[PDB]
Parts: sequence; C-alpha cells; structure tokens
Amino acid sequence: IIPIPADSYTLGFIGAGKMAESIAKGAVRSGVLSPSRIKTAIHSNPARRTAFESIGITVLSSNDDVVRDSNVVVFSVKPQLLKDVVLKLKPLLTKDKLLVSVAAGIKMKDLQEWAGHERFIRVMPNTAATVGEAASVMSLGGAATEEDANLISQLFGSIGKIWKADDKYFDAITGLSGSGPAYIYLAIEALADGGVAAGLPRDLALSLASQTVLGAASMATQSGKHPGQLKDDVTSPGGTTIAGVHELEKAGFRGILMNAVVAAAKRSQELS
Amino acid sequence: IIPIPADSYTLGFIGAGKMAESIAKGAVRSGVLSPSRIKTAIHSNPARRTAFESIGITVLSSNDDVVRDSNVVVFSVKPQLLKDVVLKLKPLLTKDKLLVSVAAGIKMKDLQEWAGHERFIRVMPNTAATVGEAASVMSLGGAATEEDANLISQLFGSIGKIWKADDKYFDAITGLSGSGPAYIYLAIEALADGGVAAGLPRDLALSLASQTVLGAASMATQSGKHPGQLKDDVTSPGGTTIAGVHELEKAGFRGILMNAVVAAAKRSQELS
Amino acid sequence: PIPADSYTLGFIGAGKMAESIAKGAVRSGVLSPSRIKTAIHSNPARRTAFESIGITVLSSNDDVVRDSNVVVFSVKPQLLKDVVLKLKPLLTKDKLLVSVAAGIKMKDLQEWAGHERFIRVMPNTAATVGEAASVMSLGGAATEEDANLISQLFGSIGKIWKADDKYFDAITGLSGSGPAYIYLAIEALADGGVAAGLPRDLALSLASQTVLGAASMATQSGKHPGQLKDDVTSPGGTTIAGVHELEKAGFRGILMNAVVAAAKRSQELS
Amino acid sequence: IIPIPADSYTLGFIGAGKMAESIAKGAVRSGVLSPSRIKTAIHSNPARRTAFESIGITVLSSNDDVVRDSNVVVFSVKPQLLKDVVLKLKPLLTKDKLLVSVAAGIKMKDLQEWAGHERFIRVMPNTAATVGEAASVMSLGGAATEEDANLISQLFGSIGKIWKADDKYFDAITGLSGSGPAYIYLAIEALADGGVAAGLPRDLALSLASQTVLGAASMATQSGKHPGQLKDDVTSPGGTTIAGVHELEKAGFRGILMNAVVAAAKRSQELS
Ligand SMILES: NC(=O)c1ccc[n+]([C@@H]2O[C@H](COP(=O)([O-])OP(=O)(O)OC[C@H]3O[C@@H](n4cnc5c(N)ncnc54)[C@H](OP(=O)(O)O)[C@@H]3O)[C@@H](O)[C@H]2O)c1
Ligand SMILES: NC(=O)c1ccc[n+]([C@@H]2O[C@H](COP(=O)([O-])OP(=O)(O)OC[C@H]3O[C@@H](n4cnc5c(N)ncnc54)[C@H](OP(=O)(O)O)[C@@H]3O)[C@@H](O)[C@H]2O)c1
Ligand SMILES: NC(=O)c1ccc[n+]([C@@H]2O[C@H](COP(=O)([O-])OP(=O)(O)OC[C@H]3O[C@@H](n4cnc5c(N)ncnc54)[C@H](OP(=O)(O)O)[C@@H]3O)[C@@H](O)[C@H]2O)c1
Ligand SMILES: NC(=O)c1ccc[n+]([C@@H]2O[C@H](COP(=O)([O-])OP(=O)(O)OC[C@H]3O[C@@H](n4cnc5c(N)ncnc54)[C@H](OP(=O)(O)O)[C@@H]3O)[C@@H](O)[C@H]2O)c1
Ligand SMILES: [Cl-]
Ligand SMILES: [Cl-]
Ligand SMILES: [Cl-]
Ligand SMILES: [Cl-]
Repeated sequence: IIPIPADSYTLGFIGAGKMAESIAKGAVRSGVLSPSRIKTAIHSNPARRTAFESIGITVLSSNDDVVRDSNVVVFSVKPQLLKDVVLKLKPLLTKDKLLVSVAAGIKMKDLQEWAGHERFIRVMPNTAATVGEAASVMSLGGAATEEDANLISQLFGSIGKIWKADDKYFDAITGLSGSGPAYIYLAIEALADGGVAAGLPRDLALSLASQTVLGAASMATQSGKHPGQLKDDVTSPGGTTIAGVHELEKAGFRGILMNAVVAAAKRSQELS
Repeated sequence: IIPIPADSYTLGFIGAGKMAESIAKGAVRSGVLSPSRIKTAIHSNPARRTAFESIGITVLSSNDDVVRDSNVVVFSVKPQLLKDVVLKLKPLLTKDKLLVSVAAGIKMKDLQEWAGHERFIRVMPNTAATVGEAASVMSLGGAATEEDANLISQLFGSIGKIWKADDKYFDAITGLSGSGPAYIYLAIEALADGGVAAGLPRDLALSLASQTVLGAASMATQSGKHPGQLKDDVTSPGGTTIAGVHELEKAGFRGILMNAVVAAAKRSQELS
Repeated sequence: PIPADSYTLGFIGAGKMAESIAKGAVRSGVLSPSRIKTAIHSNPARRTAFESIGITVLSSNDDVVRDSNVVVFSVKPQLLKDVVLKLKPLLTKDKLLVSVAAGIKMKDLQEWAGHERFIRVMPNTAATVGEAASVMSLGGAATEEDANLISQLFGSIGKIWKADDKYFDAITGLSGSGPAYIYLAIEALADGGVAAGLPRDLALSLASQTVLGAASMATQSGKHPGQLKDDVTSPGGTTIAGVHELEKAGFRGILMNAVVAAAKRSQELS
Repeated sequence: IIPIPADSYTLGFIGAGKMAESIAKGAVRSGVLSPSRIKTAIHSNPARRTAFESIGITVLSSNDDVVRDSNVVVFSVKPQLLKDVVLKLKPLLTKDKLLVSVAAGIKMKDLQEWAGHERFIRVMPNTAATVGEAASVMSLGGAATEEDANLISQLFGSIGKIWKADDKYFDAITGLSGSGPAYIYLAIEALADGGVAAGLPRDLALSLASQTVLGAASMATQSGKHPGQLKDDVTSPGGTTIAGVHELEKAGFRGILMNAVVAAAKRSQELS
C-alpha cells in the first residue's frame, strides 16, 4: 500500500465501453490525465479500438497488460461479467494498485473478495457523464486510503460531481441518481407536450422545456436554498406559477416521484 | 428611428431590482457592455444603490436622467407599476431610444400604447437569470428593427438562452418557461424525499436530486436527441430505470405536467 | 388624533368576539375596563359577561357611540348595514370606526358610515385564547396613528398584520376558516392513534400537543416548513414513511383545495 | 434503590446533542435544575462543548466521569449507538442511579437487559422540545419508583407536556407524536400555498398558516371540547368554513392522516 503518485499515475480501463470512454475524455479535458497516461484493451468489437485511439490513447493487446502498466485500474465491464474478469486478473492485482469498479449493483464486499484485497473503491456514476454533469457517489473498501479517495474524487470530478457514501446506500442511490435521468426525460417531453397543448410551436416548446429544467436545477445547485424556498420565490400571489403548482399538488405529483425512486431502489435490491 | 450603435450604445434600467442586476452583471461579465455604459436610479431602498455601485455602475438621481442618458431603456419594475412609470417618462421616450420591457404579463399592445410609439421589445426571462441560465423569449413591436432585435439577443444571451416569438405565444411561454421552474423545484424536493424514503441521508439525497436533474437537462440540451430517445438510452431491459418509469406512467406523470402548463397558461390569459 | 393612552373604546354587538377583544386588551393593559363600553341587545346573560369584567353596560348603542373615541362593530355581518345606518348621525369624523364583520368590504363600510375613517379587521376563533390570527385594512381616511392603535388592540389577542382589502376573501378562507381544517386534523390524528392501538385519551392529548408544538416550531424557528420537515425525516425512518403516505394521497393539494374553495365562497357571499 | 434527592440531584447527559441541549435548557429555564447540577461529555465534535459551556454547564472529559458525578443519567445518543454505550458504562451503572433513555425505538426490555437492572425510565419526546412544546411519553422499568417517575415528569414537564404509558404503546406514540410534526409541517406549507393560490402574498400566507394552526391547537388544548364540537362552533350555515371542510371530506382528508399514523407506527414496529 504505497501512495499512488498524484500527478503522474497511469490509469487503466478494463472494459473499453461507453462509460470508460466518457471518463477518459473527461479526465483528458480537465487535465487530470493526459492520453499517454491512459491504457485500455478491446474485447471482441474492434470499433472500440478506434474510439480510444482517436483520442490519443494506446490500446494494448490484453487486460493483463493494461493492469501491469497501470497504477489505478477501473473495471468498466457489465456487471454480470465482472466477477470472472477480476478472477482471471487476480495474480496481477497487487496491493500497490488501486482498484475501482463503476459496475452497477456490485457490492464492495464482493469486489474485495474477488480481488483478494481491500484497496478498492466503488463508484456509481450516471448517464450524464457524457456531458460532464454526472452525479456520482463513491464508497471505500477497507484498505482504500484518504489519498486514494482524493485521487478518485479528482478523477470523477472531471465528469461531474462526486460524493462519498456507505456502500449500503447504493441501491437507493441507483434508484435516484442512476435511474432519475429517465424521470426527467419524461418530464421534459411532458412539459414540451404541455406547451404545444397551450399553443406553442413544437421546436420552441422543447427548447424552452429543456432550458427551463436546466435553469431550475442550476438554481438549486448554486443558490444554497431549500427547494421549497426556491418555489416560494417564484410563486406570485394568485399568479400563473401557483396555478400550475396547484395542478401538480391536486394530482399528487410529489408522491409520484417518490414512488418512482422507491420502486427503482427496490428493483435494484431485487437484482441483488 | 436611427439605428442604435451596436458597439457604443448606453443602457439604462428603470427599476434597479433583482432582474436588472442580473442582466447588468451578465452583460458586464460577457463583455457585451462595460459598467460605464450602464445607468440606473434607485427608488426607496438604498441597498440597491450599493448593489449597482459595487459593479461599477453609476446610479443617477432620477428615472428621467437614466432615460436621457440611455439609447436603450429596460423597464424592470413590477408589472402593476409599469404603466404609471412609462406615462411619467413619456415625454422623454423619443423614437431614437429602443424600449425594452421584462415585465411579466404585459402585452406589446399595451407597452406601445403607454409609450406612444412602437420601437419596443418585450422579453420574458425567468428566475434562472440569476445563474446565467435563463430561458428567455423576445417579441418585437411594430417599429423594432432587425438590428434592434440583434442588440437585445446579444444582451439577453448574456444571462441564458434567448429565442424569438410572436406576442400571441406569451401566455403559453409564461406557463412553461416562466412558471416551470417551480414545477422542477417540486420535482427536486420530491426526488430527495424519495431518496430519504428509500433510506438515503438527506444531505446526499438532495445533492443527488439536484445534480441528477441538472445532468439530465444537460444531456437534453447538448445531445441533439429527442427525449424519448434519451429515455430509451437509459432504460435497460428489466432494470431499475424502467421500474421507476413504469411507476410514473401508471400514475399519469406526463399528463400531470401537461395539466400544469395548460393551467398556468390559462391563468396568464385570465390575468390579461 | 385619538389619544393613544387614554382613549375610550365602544363595542356595538356585545357578543363573543367583543368579549374576547375586551378581555385581551384589559389583560395586556392596553385598556382598562373603565375605558370600555357596550350595550346589550335581547340576551341579558351578555350583560353579566361584561359587568363581571368591570365594564359598564350602557342602555343603547347610541350612548356607546357618544361615549367612545373608537367604535368596534361586532354584530353578525347581515345585521351590520342597518345597525350602521341607524347610528350614522353619531358617526362623526373625530371617531375611529372598526368592523370585525366577516365578509363585509371596506367600500361598503365607508359608504354606510358616510366617511372613510374606518378600519376593517378579520380575526379568528382563537381570539378566545389570545392566539388569533388577525389582519387589518385601512379605509381612505384612517391615519398611521389609527392603525397603530388597532395593532395594539388586536396584538393583545394574537398576532396582527396589515393588508389591502382585496386580499380579505383569501384571508377568510385561510385564517378565518382554517381552524376547522385543523380541528379535523386533530381528530383524525387521534383516530389514527387509536387505530394503531393507543388509548383514546392519550391519542387525543398527543394529537393536540403535536400540532401545537409543530406550529410553535414553525412560528419561532425562522425556518421554511420544508426545512423543518427535512429536520425530522430521518433516513428510512418512521417519519418519512408517514410523509410518503400523505404525498401518495395528495395531502398538500387537498388543503390547497380547501383554502381555495373557502376563499371562493367568501367572494360569492360578499 | 435510595430515593434521588428531589431538590438537589445532579443530572448527566450521555450524548451531548440537540435533544440533550433542549432538555438542559428547559430544566434551567424552569428552575428544576441549575447549570451547576448538570454535566455532559463531548464525543468528536467540539462545537457541542461550546453549546453546553455557554449555558453554564460543565463539560467533563469522559462518559465515565459524567456517570460518576450524576444521580440521574440520561442517554441521548442515537439509537443504533446506545447498546454499546450502555455496555461500556455498565460497571458504573449502580442501582442508586436512575437511568433514562430518550432513544427512539429502543424498548424497555432491552434497556434493562443492557444496564443489568430495572431502575430505568424510557421517554419518547418530540422535536418541539426546542421551543418547550414537546409531546412526551414515559414508561417505567420494573424498579423505577413513583418518586423516580415524579422526578422525570418534572424534568420533561420543563420542555412540554408529559404523559405515562405502557411500553407496548410506543410504536404508535412514535407514529403519532414522534412523527406527527412532519405531517403538520406539510400542512402549514400546503395552507400557505393555498393562500397564495387564492391571491395572497407569500409572507402573509405563511404567517397566517402558522398562526392559524397554532391557534387551533391552543383551542383544542385549552377548551375542554371535543374537536368535532370545535369544528361545529366555526362552521356557520352555508359559509366559507363549511365550504372548505366539504372539500376536505370529499377527498378523505381524515383517512389520509389516519393512514400516515398507521404507516409510521407500522414502520416503527418493523425497525424493531
Ligand atoms: N453507461 C452509463 O451511463 C453508466 C452509468 C452508471 C454505471 N454504468 C456502469 O458502467 C459499466 C459499463 O457500462 P457501459 O455502458 O460502458 O458498457 P459497454 O458500453 O457495453 O462497455 C462494456 C465493454 O466491456 C467489454 N468487455 C466484455 N467482456 C470483456 C472482458 N472480458 N474484458 C474486457 N472487456 C470486456 C465489451 O466489449 P465487447 O462488446 O467487445 O464484448 C464492452 O466494450 C457497467 O457495469 C454499468 O453498469 C454505466
Ligand atoms: N425576477 C425574476 O425572476 C423575473 C423573471 C421574469 C420576469 N421578471 C420581471 O421583471 C420585473 C422585475 O422583477 P424583480 O424581481 O427585479 O423585482 P424587484 O426586485 O422587486 O425590483 C423592482 C425594483 O423597482 C423599484 N421601483 C419601484 N417603484 C419604482 C419606480 N417608480 N421607479 C423606479 N423603480 C421603482 C423597486 O424599488 P424599491 O423596492 O426600492 O421600491 C425595486 O428595486 C418584473 O416586472 C417581473 O415580472 C422577473
Ligand atoms: N367569533 C369569531 O371567532 C369571529 C371570527 C371572525 C370574525 N368574527 C365576526 O365578529 C362578529 C361578531 O361575531 P360573534 O361570534 O361575536 O357573534 P355573537 O357572539 O353572536 O355576538 C353578536 C352580538 O350582537 C348582538 N346584536 C344583534 N343585533 C344587535 C343590534 N341591533 N345592536 C347591537 N347588538 C346587536 C347580539 O345580540 P343577542 O345576544 O340579543 O342575539 C350578539 O350578542 C361577526 O360579524 C363575525 O363575523 C367573529
Ligand atoms: N432530536 C429530536 O427531536 C428527538 C426527538 C425524539 C427523540 N430523539 C432521540 O434522542 C436521541 C438523540 O438525538 P439527537 O438529535 O439529539 O442527536 P444528535 O444531535 O446527533 O446528538 C447525538 C450526540 O451523541 C454524540 N455521541 C456519539 N457517540 C457517542 C458516545 N459513544 N458517547 C457519547 N456521545 C456520543 C454525538 O457526538 P458527535 O457529533 O461527535 O458524533 C452527538 O453529539 C436519539 O436517540 C433520538 O432518537 C430525538
Ligand atoms: Cl407567478
Ligand atoms: Cl436501468
Ligand atoms: Cl424518523
Ligand atoms: Cl364560516
């Protein structure tokens, strides 16, 4: 358990997919890494090779070589393939290398058991990694150090925001930040459909809907205020906003969103 | 109707309130204007003086002096005060000066009638102007030129996005982009409440809820995809997301949001 | 100007609300009983109610008006117009007039009296225990000092704010009518406790005090109600389970509906 | 089992948190205790030291010292920490010291077992302790005396009202007076939103909502009347109040509150 060199470490991705590509691009963009400090290896699809090579990243010929050449190893394969991937690599997974999993639904207890050591960090990012606005949460294995956590905080900070939490919260996280973007995609479409129903052109309705949601969320993220207070700030007496708000409350809007999170969290738990 | 010099016009705010401050800051930040080209005047509250002076802007002693010194005049008082404010200034409202209203709910027909001429642009911004993410729409009076419009686009482009539309769409705009932020504040709170109901800490639930919404909206704004495509991208077969989405659909989530927009737009119309 | 420390107050309509205001003003020292007058109508039990507080009961409404710097109209609303018309010669501009009548607008008050030195107040039922929510509106000739005087008076029986007359239908639906919404809530909470196995007496005692406490927190804490709700909803706990039931059912929207309906009814009546 | 000296006993808090601070302040305010008769010890957060010292209370260096110096010991740590805290202190928990737990959801049977004796009182307060308007209930362990009960009644009388009940009622007490304040916070916000929907300014709507609720509860507390009679007193024929009440009854308002108490009480039982 030697500290990973914060400014010069090399990063390897096992599973050269979309999430790996997003993280790589983000980290290159933010200057946290350069392409020469990133490695991956393809599986069956040769189009993935091109994706990485075109951003300056070297694609090695096996998972084993990626691990050998890396200080930090990110496992970014589909969850149901992760166990075998880790077991095959296990002789190379020495405690001087920080391991990271972004696999949905795979618990730290299992990660540590497969790898045979506890210098492991789990991250649950979300789809908005692609635009640098992921909501990510990390949980630390028994031997991950504070400096390991800072390294991962800086890396994932390059594709959005990143918070820390106990591993036991990750089913609920999955139902909220993991699954939530679909709730808001529905909301955006519905708001646009509402605009069109009220007489607006469809291109404008959609443009407004998307930017309205973006603006409101940016207020919530930057203002330091409770969402109730933000709502209070915009509801003028007897005005349009409160008329719309009343329709939401008549229908139990808040309880519907709560239901969705809860159902999604419960599903996460059922899928293990 | 002399063209307003694009690179040298002076801007005046009538009503030195929150929205004026947001616009002024934005325009100074973007480099559209320098503080020396902006003027305003205080009403009763001397704290507003400080707000403007601290960004380098000169506070004159009356609304009349602001108008005299300005090529472009933005009316940013509360809507129910606007008529008397304009009537009092009318003699100074010569046709060489471009007039702009940001007042919610006040139609172009009335603006033009109060001012006595048609070189008037209406804008409807929203509350996210404070963080530079407003959704704004402008409509042009009968004598507003294409160059006048470009000037106003550039100015409102500095506090978010800005689109153009006929005045007859403004009730529906008001119900969607004007009132919509409250719908999303409710959504954010409810997502957080859902997280807590599924066992998350509050501080984390709320941070995730806000950043989830922000991220999803960023994906909608940048991806070029229809919201249904985005929803398809994240709903993996039999997974957590589609479980949550199904709960939303069982309850008619989309129709509830449509209802809110339609009701808000109908209220806008009823208020005039 | 009405002498702030020495004025005399008259009640026209010696009912419950007049009694509550009289007691509260006596208790706070804003008035003494010797500075308050009223007159009975038909019920002689009202005489004993006022006399037992040290207040003189005069023999007619006319005498009450003559002897008073400030005149509070505290008869039922449908009786107010005739009462004011009968007294109109005595309603001189040196006397401040006040109505606590539900649903009667300032425009009508001023028209019946023939002048504009008139203040309207909408209190509520909790005046009885010194916890009213009250709002005042000022007629066209009511002065700032007149307003202060009324604030002091209604500050003795609860809280008092100022608002334009045009808000009073909505006020009536919220603070006027709202107590009944809470009485339902209290009963329901108790019934819920009994349904979960609690003894009735204890269920009811807990319900009332839980509501009292929560409202005291909202009043004193300086926090938004959402923040207060956040403070008590621990992760996966009992509180968020209960809140989730409320939200599934659209609890908030139901209370909104009640306020809106009540306000609409106020407008329709008035 | 020596009686605790009613006028001179010393009180110790284990767990120097919010509830401990509320109880301390209430007891000082009412004159039941003086600050010199109260002791506590901090854990990790030194801001808690300042909170108690600023009330005149001595902060000792360990839990063990607090116990040694106290006749009455109040356990005010989070419930999931309580078992270990009591086990560690057990050698000092002699029968001459009255023990009290304010921990939510921890039964008398377990308390007695952990401490190794039955001179134990359980109290369930609620959040309004902060303003002296808690609804609290106590249950008595097998060796708690009448004089012990009077001592606790007096103590908790200083932060609200306090009743006695068998331990088997506590899941339902938790769902009603423990959780109930949230139900009322929703109600207060909803009433305010309703005011705004009916045309009121926000500040006034919220002020009125809060005081209306406070008033009505004071009437219920002081009047000696059944809530149905209080409702009958304010519902004039065909008037505004009955119009509002009818909307409540149409929607099954009473059943919804009953549902919330029941669900909360059931959750309490499930959490143990
Ligand atoms: N995508 C998101 O937005 C998001 C959000 C949160 C979490 N995640 C998590 O991120 C992980 C990756 O998702 P993704 O969307 O990027 O998946 P993906 O695009 O399908 O990428 C997975 C890659 O792994 C490769 N692979 C399969 N077997 C392999 C092996 N034995 N060794 C090395 N590579 C192998 C696949 O290549 P072939 O196709 O050639 O077999 C594929 O390129 C998942 O566990 C997911 O739960 C994703
Ligand atoms: N805020 C938003 O998010 C938003 C969004 C869309 C549209 N709008 C619109 O923008 C306008 C301004 O809103 P706002 O929130 O900025 O309001 P605000 O902050 O209250 O600003 C109003 C300002 O006008 C001043 N004022 C009052 N009477 C005046 C007079 N006769 N002459 C000059 N100034 C006077 C007020 O001063 P005193 O307080 O000192 O009297 C105050 O500084 C409104 O029409 C609103 O509909 C706002
Ligand atoms: N009580 C509240 O909580 C509350 C809340 C808000 C507003 N208000 C308003 O306050 C007003 C009074 O209500 P209240 O509940 O006190 O009514 P109340 O108890 O019935 O008393 C009104 C009194 O007026 C008397 N009266 C009838 N005709 C009269 C006349 N011509 N001259 C003088 N007095 C006459 C009645 O006499 P008899 O005894 O002979 O019948 C009665 O004692 C109402 O307008 C109500 O809307 C009350
Ligand atoms: N708050 C309420 O309204 C309310 C209502 C009813 C019941 N209760 C109950 O009252 C109890 C306390 O709640 P609370 O809100 O007051 O919690 P709190 O504010 O978090 O207080 C807990 C305190 O215990 C300390 N602590 C942790 N481990 C300790 C140990 N081993 N020895 C001594 N102290 C330790 C903590 O210190 P650090 O900060 O350093 O960790 C903290 O100061 C809970 O059991 C709760 O169920 C609370
Ligand atoms: Cl509005
Ligand atoms: Cl999914
Ligand atoms: Cl809880
Ligand atoms: Cl009524």
